[PDB]
Amino acid sequence: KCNTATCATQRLANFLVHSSNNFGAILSSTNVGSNTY
Repeated sequence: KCNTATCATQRLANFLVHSSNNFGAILSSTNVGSNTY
């Protein structure tokens, strides 16, 4: 794993590259057992 601006950004890029595993799967929060808390 990485957490630097040079790498986490790449991880970010992979989060939004297709997003097929994240795209309001995690971020929407309303869909994770309704937890926007």
